[PDB]
Amino acid sequence: MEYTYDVVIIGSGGAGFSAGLEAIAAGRSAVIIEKMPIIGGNSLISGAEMNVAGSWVQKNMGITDSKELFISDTLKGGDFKGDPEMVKTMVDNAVGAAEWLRDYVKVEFYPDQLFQFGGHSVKRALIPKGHTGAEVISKFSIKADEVGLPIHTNTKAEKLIQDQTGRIVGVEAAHNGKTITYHAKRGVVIATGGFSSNMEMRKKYNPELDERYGSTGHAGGTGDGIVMAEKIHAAAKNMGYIQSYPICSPTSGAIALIADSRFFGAVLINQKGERFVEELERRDVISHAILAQPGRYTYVLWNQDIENVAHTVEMHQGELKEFTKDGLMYKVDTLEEAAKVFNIPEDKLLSTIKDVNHYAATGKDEAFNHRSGLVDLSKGPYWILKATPSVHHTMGGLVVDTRTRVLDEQGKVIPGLFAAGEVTGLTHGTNRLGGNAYTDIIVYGRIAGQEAAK
Amino acid sequence: MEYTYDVVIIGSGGAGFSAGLEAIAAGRSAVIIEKMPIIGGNSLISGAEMNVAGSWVQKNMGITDSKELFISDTLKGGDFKGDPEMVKTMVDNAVGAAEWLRDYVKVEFYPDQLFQFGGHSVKRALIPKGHTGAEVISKFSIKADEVGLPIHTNTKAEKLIQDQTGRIVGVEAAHNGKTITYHAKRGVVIATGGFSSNMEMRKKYNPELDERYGSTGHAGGTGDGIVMAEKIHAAAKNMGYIQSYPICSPTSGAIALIADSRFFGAVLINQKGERFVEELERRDVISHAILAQPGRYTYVLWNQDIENVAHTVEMHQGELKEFTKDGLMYKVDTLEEAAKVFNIPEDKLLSTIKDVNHYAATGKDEAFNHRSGLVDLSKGPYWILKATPSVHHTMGGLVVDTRTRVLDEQGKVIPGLFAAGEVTGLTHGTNRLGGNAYTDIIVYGRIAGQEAAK
Amino acid sequence: MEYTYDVVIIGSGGAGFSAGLEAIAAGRSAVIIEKMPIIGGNSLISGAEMNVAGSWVQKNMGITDSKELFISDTLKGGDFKGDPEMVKTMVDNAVGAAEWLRDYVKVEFYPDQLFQFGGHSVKRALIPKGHTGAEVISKFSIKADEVGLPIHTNTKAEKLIQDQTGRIVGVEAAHNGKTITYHAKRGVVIATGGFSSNMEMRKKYNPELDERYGSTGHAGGTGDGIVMAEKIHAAAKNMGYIQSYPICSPTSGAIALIADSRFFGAVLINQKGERFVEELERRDVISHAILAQPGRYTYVLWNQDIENVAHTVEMHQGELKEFTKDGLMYKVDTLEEAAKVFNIPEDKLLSTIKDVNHYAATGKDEAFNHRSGLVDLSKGPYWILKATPSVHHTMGGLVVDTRTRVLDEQGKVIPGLFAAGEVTGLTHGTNRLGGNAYTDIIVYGRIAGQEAAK
Amino acid sequence: MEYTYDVVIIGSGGAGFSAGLEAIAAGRSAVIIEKMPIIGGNSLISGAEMNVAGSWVQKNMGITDSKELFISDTLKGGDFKGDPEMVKTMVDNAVGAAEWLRDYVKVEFYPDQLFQFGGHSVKRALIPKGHTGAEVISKFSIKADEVGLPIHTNTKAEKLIQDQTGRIVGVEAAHNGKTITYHAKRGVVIATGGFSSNMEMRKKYNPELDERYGSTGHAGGTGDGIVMAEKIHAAAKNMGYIQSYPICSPTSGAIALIADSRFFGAVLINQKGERFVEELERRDVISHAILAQPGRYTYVLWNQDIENVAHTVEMHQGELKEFTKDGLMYKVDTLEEAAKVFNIPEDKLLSTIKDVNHYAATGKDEAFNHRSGLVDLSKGPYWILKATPSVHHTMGGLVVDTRTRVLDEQGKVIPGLFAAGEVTGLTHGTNRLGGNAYTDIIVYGRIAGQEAAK
Ligand SMILES: Cc1cc2nc3c(=O)[nH]c(=O)nc-3n(C[C@H](O)[C@H](O)[C@H](O)COP(=O)(O)OP(=O)(O)OC[C@H]3O[C@@H](n4cnc5c(N)ncnc54)[C@H](O)[C@@H]3O)c2cc1C
Ligand SMILES: Cc1cc2nc3c(=O)[nH]c(=O)nc-3n(C[C@H](O)[C@H](O)[C@H](O)COP(=O)(O)OP(=O)(O)OC[C@H]3O[C@@H](n4cnc5c(N)ncnc54)[C@H](O)[C@@H]3O)c2cc1C
Ligand SMILES: Cc1cc2nc3c(=O)[nH]c(=O)nc-3n(C[C@H](O)[C@H](O)[C@H](O)COP(=O)(O)OP(=O)(O)OC[C@H]3O[C@@H](n4cnc5c(N)ncnc54)[C@H](O)[C@@H]3O)c2cc1C
Ligand SMILES: Cc1cc2nc3c(=O)[nH]c(=O)nc-3n(C[C@H](O)[C@H](O)[C@H](O)COP(=O)(O)OP(=O)(O)OC[C@H]3O[C@@H](n4cnc5c(N)ncnc54)[C@H](O)[C@@H]3O)c2cc1C
Ligand SMILES: [Cl-]
Ligand SMILES: [Cl-]
Ligand SMILES: [Cl-]
Ligand SMILES: [Cl-]
Ligand SMILES: [Cl-]
Ligand SMILES: [Cl-]
Ligand SMILES: [Cl-]
Ligand SMILES: [Cl-]
Ligand SMILES: [Cl-]
Ligand SMILES: [Cl-]
Ligand SMILES: [Cl-]
Ligand SMILES: [Cl-]
Ligand code: NA
Ligand code: NA
Ligand code: NA
Ligand code: NA
Repeated sequence: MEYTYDVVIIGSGGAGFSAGLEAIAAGRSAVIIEKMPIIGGNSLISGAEMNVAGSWVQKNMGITDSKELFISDTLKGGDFKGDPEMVKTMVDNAVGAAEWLRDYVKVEFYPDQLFQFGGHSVKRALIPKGHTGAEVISKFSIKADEVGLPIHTNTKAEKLIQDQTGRIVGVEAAHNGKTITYHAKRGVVIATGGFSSNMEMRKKYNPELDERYGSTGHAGGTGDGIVMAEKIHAAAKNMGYIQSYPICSPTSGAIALIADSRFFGAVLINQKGERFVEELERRDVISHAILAQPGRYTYVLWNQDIENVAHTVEMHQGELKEFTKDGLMYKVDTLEEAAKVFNIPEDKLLSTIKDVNHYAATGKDEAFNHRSGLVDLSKGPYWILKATPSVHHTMGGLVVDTRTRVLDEQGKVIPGLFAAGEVTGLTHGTNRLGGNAYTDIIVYGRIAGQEAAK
Repeated sequence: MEYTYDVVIIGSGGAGFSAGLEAIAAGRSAVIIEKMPIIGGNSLISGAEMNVAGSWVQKNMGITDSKELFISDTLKGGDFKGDPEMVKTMVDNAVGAAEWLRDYVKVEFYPDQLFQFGGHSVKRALIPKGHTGAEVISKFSIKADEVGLPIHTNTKAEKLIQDQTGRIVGVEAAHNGKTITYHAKRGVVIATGGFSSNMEMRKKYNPELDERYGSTGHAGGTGDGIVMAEKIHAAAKNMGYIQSYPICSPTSGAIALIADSRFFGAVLINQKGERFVEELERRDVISHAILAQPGRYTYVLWNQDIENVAHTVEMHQGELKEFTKDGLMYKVDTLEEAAKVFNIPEDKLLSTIKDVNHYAATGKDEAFNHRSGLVDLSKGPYWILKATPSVHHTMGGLVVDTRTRVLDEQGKVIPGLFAAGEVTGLTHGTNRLGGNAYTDIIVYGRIAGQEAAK
Repeated sequence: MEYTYDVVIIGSGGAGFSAGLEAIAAGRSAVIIEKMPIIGGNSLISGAEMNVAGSWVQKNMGITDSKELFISDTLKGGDFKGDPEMVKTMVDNAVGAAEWLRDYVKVEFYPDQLFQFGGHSVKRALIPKGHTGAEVISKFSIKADEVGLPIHTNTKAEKLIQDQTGRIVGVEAAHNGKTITYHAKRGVVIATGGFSSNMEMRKKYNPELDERYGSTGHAGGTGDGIVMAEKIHAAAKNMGYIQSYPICSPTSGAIALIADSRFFGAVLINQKGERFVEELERRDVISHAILAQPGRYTYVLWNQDIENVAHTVEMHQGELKEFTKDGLMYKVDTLEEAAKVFNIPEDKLLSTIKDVNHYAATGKDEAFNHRSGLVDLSKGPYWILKATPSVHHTMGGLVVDTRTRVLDEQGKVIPGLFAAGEVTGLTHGTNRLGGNAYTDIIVYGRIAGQEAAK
Repeated sequence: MEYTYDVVIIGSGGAGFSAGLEAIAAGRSAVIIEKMPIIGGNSLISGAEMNVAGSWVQKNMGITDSKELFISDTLKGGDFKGDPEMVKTMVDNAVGAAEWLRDYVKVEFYPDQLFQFGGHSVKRALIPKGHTGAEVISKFSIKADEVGLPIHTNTKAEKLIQDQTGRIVGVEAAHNGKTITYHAKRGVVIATGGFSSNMEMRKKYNPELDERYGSTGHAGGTGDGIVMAEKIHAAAKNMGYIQSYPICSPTSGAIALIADSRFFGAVLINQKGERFVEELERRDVISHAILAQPGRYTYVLWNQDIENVAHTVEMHQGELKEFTKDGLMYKVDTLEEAAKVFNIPEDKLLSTIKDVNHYAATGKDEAFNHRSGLVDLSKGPYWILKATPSVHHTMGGLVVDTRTRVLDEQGKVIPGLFAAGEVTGLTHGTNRLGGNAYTDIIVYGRIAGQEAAK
């Protein structure tokens, strides 16, 4: 079997859909091939909250942002290990990318709602209607059907076709036991995401990312795009830069949204009954601290007073039922009960909370310098939850320029090969700021399809 | 009609009940005479939250307070216009007074709950069961009945009886049109409270305390004790030092508890549609600012987001129904609606909230330096409330020493005359810190009855 | 003897010179009569630092101020007891007043230097060349000589001349034992300053302003203008609102500039060897706290480390020589020496500094919440200084409107009578912010002369 | 040539001298072999400031520290990548190590002086007399001569002698072209320091540590100990964790102490005339930001106002003369001059400083959130300096247990082989806190000699 298009995009996430739509919009034949039976990848189960400095939503609310502030926030976030030109091009194209989603893809964002992720000087993350990436992916596939962009599911790319001159001329994929050849007259776009769900690749670049980390993403995020491109001598950088989330379900690895009480006074307790880290540190700092505790897990503990402010138990009854059923979460009346259900030394826990109560009563956390201020925990009932970290984002990946052209190890452009999204590795640095991944995949996805189409 | 006791106490508030119980406990005949048909005065409708440094409740929760911190908090609160010896004696006797209420009067405080009023470095205010002064007054009258302390209601003291030597030998009161003579063999205790409900006396020492201020207290607080004592040449000081609460009902003058959203993001708006004061300033600073606005009133405005955190609308449905019925509070869907219901200039209000939204999105209130941080007000619905200040506490009053003995204008002790509670004027200074009035009346009430009984 | 002018100005300070120059500029005869043998009054010995929002100096440095911020800073500073219309007119005319001094009077301000007084959200106080009011007064008298504005020194106004209709028609003054009559065809301007140097008038409106307060001003500031105007039934308000400076020479009453180490780590110690107030509180709060300590004085203590940062000893050798000669300041090698020279209990002082050293080593002042952070005092040598407060500014005075017209007790305009400067009492409220007095006297001085000339 | 001792220590730094003295103190023959012609290594040119929680100096000053705070400060500093047992053993033995230096080695620390490095909650770093490591090394060699500990300079260890059973039985060294055999009957101690001066080894574990980084250390710090131990199959970990200092001389690589004005208001400017990083960020964050600027260097700029507070120009005249002579530092009168001497775009620099002046005048750095507050730079003269980062500390190295026993790659103890100091790699993590390296080398140096001697 043999297909021939101008642009062959691998991956039906946000990056691939943007590349595919821009290629078709330029008057070229394109196709998206998707390995999974469903479209969307991690972009589907994502919050799809998009950081934009100068958005129409900010103007509606009276918020004045700045592109240079957005740029410096992102660079300082990755400890200046990110590429300044890649960050600048992302920030400079964020407004146009968000307006493109609103006007071309018909994505509906909330007009009077934004979120401020950690490390952002100004609240700037747009929120899609429904607080889900499905709003974006549904509008993408609807738009793709209107413009005639075919999406081939259950089609796994396995080999890049390189001709005598070194130009990438197509993709060899597997569909229904059979070898499909995808001839790409103009370019191939690699939009395959990261490898957070590839434990053996994780260990290769960081032996500590073994079973003590879960994955917050889908099963398909296995880094196929990096292995494919490297076999034709593409460069990969920063493969060890990995973003984690510290409070995840030990069973599934998913982010434990019921433990968002951490932002309202919840404390992290280890098996000894002690606090060990500021609950509002960087996500990677908290995960590393959790892995230094006995057993490599932590407890999350709060009371009704905090729930009356956070409402995380009320807003996430599914997690409440699952965690309690699996024996990883209890609701108890007293701190003594909270200790015994998890065999925490009672006297050491009572003394720990007493210190928290004192820190709350004087405004200073003498133990870990809580930057918001601890909250009294004298009254119950209490919720106590057991959590472990999970790998969230692989900042490393393929080496590209600001035109998404893939470079080899000497830094030379590989003709016909483009990459955008989490599969690239030059934008974020050592820490991926919240809401920045979606700005990255839409901005560079659009560029990839525009560059591939010429 | 003629009565003869050892100690005659005027006033059945917290100060009088403490004096009466201590006098009877010393083996002397005593009586409390009360002008109103009910007992309790302002102590009854009070929150009865009592500031104590070193209380058993603090120890239960692990909080470590300090008496010197409590002393310096109180002195700095009244801008060091209070008497240092009066503050020291109050703080040094706070633990014994609170334990006396718990052990002798059988007052029930919460074991795991405290409140931190403004200006207190450590959370230290005890809370009675039920969050009401009725818990204290009910236990007082029960204890008074057990120990044989008669309380004569509908008996208004009108003249102090002074003998040839200048000693105060009794009280002349009015009961049922008739003149009752109360012979006091050992002492008279003046425990009549303040004059927050005496508008003409308020204007005498501050012409600005006219109809633009309400009263948060009961009708009986009219300063009878100061006029009585001054006619036998007792000294009064600081009569102009008055404590106000800025957000009160324009109809009743009571504290508007539904407007506690001020501590969660609610903004104060004047008739022009502008903010004019930091919403977390001192209570006297906010009241003075409110009286500088057009009409001498202010608006309080918040939204569902704040109610989801403050719950003040849910916890005070009575105020919601009354304020809305009286046309002083509206729930609306949009800010445009919030402007029109009170004829606030719409464009100026929309621009004001836009600035608040920007201040919330950047953490800095460039207009009034909100010390907690403003909260976004882009989404509705909204509550908007009209409020005016009310006189809350008259810090001035009779001149006493730390033994509650009343002094004349040369500072000499008037024999047989004692005073305790809000009727005295040397403890608090220019600003009465929250929870400090109850520590004052119990500590010095007990001293008055002990000194009067000898 | 008899003189006849259009406008007769009483007082050769900043307010009078502005009124006199504006009257002459309008084509009218004017005269300034001065009681002292020298011109300038308190405006001469002043720092002459002038608060201006939107000044050319701010623009030179890149600082963006706001008039509404300036207005709200001033109003919140006087606890909203100031007149909002008087503050608004002062702030709105501050730029024009400062430009008038620079362009008409030829006052030289520094182009790249400003000062930020307490309570100002933005650094906005202009600084005259030489850091002295003599720069302003010298340029005033030079300009007055050029425009023909006669100044009569040794001429004390003692009575306002009021005609049959109630119009103020002139001034009766005393010069060389003889009664001079000053006929004022258009108006009289009262520009006599405050009464900080009138102890008996101070006690009249505040019995606490006796010998325990000095005066930072000149001997002529005795409130003659208020007594004069009140005898023709002018209104005076807020006479008890007084501004103090806490750290002054006990001998002279002048501000102790060598004790500006307070802004760099110096601590205030009482006779018991203890701290008693946050060293960075409001000036009135510190003065009141000083008067609550044993003896009604305080000690100021710092070391070479602070001098290496503050340089106050180096920059004020005159005060160093005078205070040391008078036995009110010592330089010692050890804290033990610092205790014995003033008979401070040594053990209590050593423990106090140990607490300061701990507070400095942890960043939190647990005793008084030092808002800048204490500085270690382990090493010497040390300077220790004895200081007492002094009355600095009398915010009260004559009642005027925003056109400087004097009002009677019913609030009615007294024809021909105007007042400007510290002699008026409606601008500042309960606390006069630094740099605001000079904006007040120039803005309203100019208005007085313009209104008097018509 | 052949020598036989019980313990053979390689390296005459702080770690080796501690091991050697403890071995001799246990009654065993020992020797220190030193590759350089001088003793001391990096410990000699070090500040020798030693972090100790609970030191006698803290007690002298009244400072109360905590070992658990010290532990959590160190762990959070290295982002919890350090070994918790290695940090705990260091902190728990810090007091005994410092007292050992004071009492046994006779090191003189200041009794009333400490320093607080970044990331330490309490000021805790002891300071040796003279502010130099030479105070420690001089006392070490004096003590070594008294106890008979021979030190062989110009003797470079090149091969570890391993016997048939795998036990490390001695050292083969080179002295004067000849092969010296050092038989170690009990143990060998590797105390060779780090590899900050080994550029090719630096690039091996981090290709970015090339010529754009200097070295702040001596020429001998070339990682010989790691290569030696790895050839007998010892494990090395974290070799990429490197500590940098951002402001160093481009010529020598030494830390530019004259640029300590950064802690007083100095700003970092790139070639474009812009700020690019908060001047008070982490040292690694600033270095990475400097390498992202045009040319991979930065400028440091301050004025006389800051020098009047920092005194860094006055205290470091040698650097002033050298940097100016080499054309890497200028003193100029105006900002225009400061731009032209380094060909910085003048208009962009003037606008940058104007923003700083505004940020200083309002207290908020809107561009990079300066945590101390910027300082006005309107007036000159100015100093402007060109600086580049240098590698300061190699946190990685040999794998040991808390008894300094070297482990192989399966984690098994290699008999007779011990290591202590910067040559080990498990203590500090990703960021070496200031003053922590000296606590590490003394505590584990002592342990090494005690363990080697048995
Ligand atoms: C739970 C969660 C919440 C998140 N929330 C946010 C948020 O609020 N804001 C934000 O900015 N970021 C968020 N992120 C991260 C962000 O959404 C992702 O980094 C981003 O969606 C990556 O998009 P992508 O198109 O590059 O990859 P993907 O969306 O993962 O697309 C890759 C696709 O390619 C397919 N594919 C892979 N290999 C092959 C192959 N060999 N052949 C064919 N197809 C292949 C995959 O199956 C997948 O469908 C979140 C992530 C998670 C897991
Ligand atoms: C709504 C409200 C809430 C408060 N909450 C708190 C709080 O949480 N914490 C706190 O510390 N303080 C609080 N206060 C203040 C504090 O409760 C009062 O200052 C205190 O109760 C005064 O007690 P008292 O015994 O001195 O006076 P009162 O309790 O007022 O007693 C005086 C009594 O004497 C009677 N009397 C007066 N004149 C005569 C006369 N001529 N003859 C006979 N009887 C006479 C009066 O009728 C009255 O019954 C609150 C006050 C109010 C109004
Ligand atoms: C040491 C010091 C420093 C200060 N620094 C500052 C500062 O930096 N910034 C700031 O804004 N403010 C400052 N002030 C305050 C401010 O300078 C004064 O409030 C202001 O100068 C008052 O000016 P005026 O013209 O109203 O009064 P004055 O300048 O005092 O003028 C009044 C004049 O009228 C004369 N007079 C009085 N009665 C009579 C009479 N009956 N007949 C004739 N003449 C009479 C007086 O002798 C005097 O010459 C300072 C004050 C002092 C004492
Ligand atoms: C300028 C500077 C200032 C510092 N200031 C501080 C501070 O204030 N506080 C702090 O805690 N830390 C500070 N440090 C860091 C700290 O001093 C060092 O990490 C520490 O001194 C390392 O000691 P060491 O004994 O392990 O290594 P070193 O002191 O370097 O000793 C190693 C010795 O072994 C020798 N050697 C190496 N290889 C061989 C071989 N093959 N054969 C024989 N001999 C060999 C070397 O020549 C050297 O003499 C500073 C470092 C520098 C560069
Ligand atoms: Cl085909
Ligand atoms: Cl398009
Ligand atoms: Cl890499
Ligand atoms: Cl009887
Ligand atoms: Cl009793
Ligand atoms: Cl009074
Ligand atoms: Cl004439
Ligand atoms: Cl003019
Ligand atoms: Cl008045
Ligand atoms: Cl031998
Ligand atoms: Cl020893
Ligand atoms: Cl490693
Ligand atoms: Na990536
Ligand atoms: Na009172
Ligand atoms: Na005045
Ligand atoms: Na190391």
